[PDB]
Amino acid sequence: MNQQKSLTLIVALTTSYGIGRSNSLPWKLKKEISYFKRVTSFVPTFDSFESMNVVLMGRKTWESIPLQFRPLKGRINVVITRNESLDLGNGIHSAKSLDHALELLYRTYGSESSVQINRIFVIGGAQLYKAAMDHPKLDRIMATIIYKDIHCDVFFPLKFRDKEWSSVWKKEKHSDLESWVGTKVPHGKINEDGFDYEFEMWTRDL
Ligand SMILES: NC(=O)c1ccc[n+]([C@@H]2O[C@H](COP(=O)([O-])OP(=O)(O)OC[C@H]3O[C@@H](n4cnc5c(N)ncnc54)[C@H](OP(=O)(O)O)[C@@H]3O)[C@@H](O)[C@H]2O)c1
Ligand SMILES: COc1ccc(OC)c(CN(C)c2ccc3nc(N)nc(N)c3c2)c1
Repeated sequence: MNQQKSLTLIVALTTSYGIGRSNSLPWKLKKEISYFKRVTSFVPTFDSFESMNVVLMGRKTWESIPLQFRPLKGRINVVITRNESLDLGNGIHSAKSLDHALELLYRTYGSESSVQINRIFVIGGAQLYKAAMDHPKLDRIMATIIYKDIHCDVFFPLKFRDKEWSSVWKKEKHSDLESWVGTKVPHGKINEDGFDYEFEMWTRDL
């Protein structure tokens, strides 16, 4: 048991690929947070009482969510840490690597589980993003592009939107995005508190 399912990466980044500053988000986008919640939470109604999505995150990203928004609700949370000394959590799983987390979910949630897994999402940070980028099951990127050069100190590891990667990663039609996400999403740019941003979906053939 290891991988059958595809992986989906979800990120909010500037046109310079900046993803963060001083172990937090250098922007306050309340509607950007609501899209995240929605995307990472959505499960088809037919499958809504048995299934759930999984959110995989690096230990620094875990330390970043307000104590108040931990764990992410209605989703299975898995923290990747080598230094799993003692991860505190009443059913928050810890796994030492990306593949180590996949076999743990595959083990902990099989046919004999009252809880089934729908979608698997990598939600950050930079180091976990580097590992997912290299994983042979990663085929989709949900990106939020922020059209401002906001000073950042952590960058997204692969320039997926750049010409060097244009035969690999392709941006999908907005109707393709809303269908995957199962709901309707804002087309065009969104301005909220001085930042212009937009929602995109990139995919690659495995
Ligand atoms: N803009 C966005 O969408 C977005 C999304 C998420 C996060 N962020 C930001 O990204 C920054 C955090 O990024 P980061 O790179 O510093 O942290 P990160 O990936 O969240 O955390 C790194 C820690 O996670 C574990 N880890 C991650 N990848 C691992 C692997 N392949 N194998 C084993 N352990 C692994 C290790 O834990 P131990 O060292 O405990 O082993 C490593 O020190 C923060 O500024 C956060 O705000 C932005
Ligand atoms: C209540 O939840 C949070 C509140 C504050 C916060 O910041 C410090 C975070 C950090 N965090 C996981 C976050 C936020 C926005 C995101 N947007 C997109 N597109 N992709 C992500 N992987 C993402 C991740 C989470």
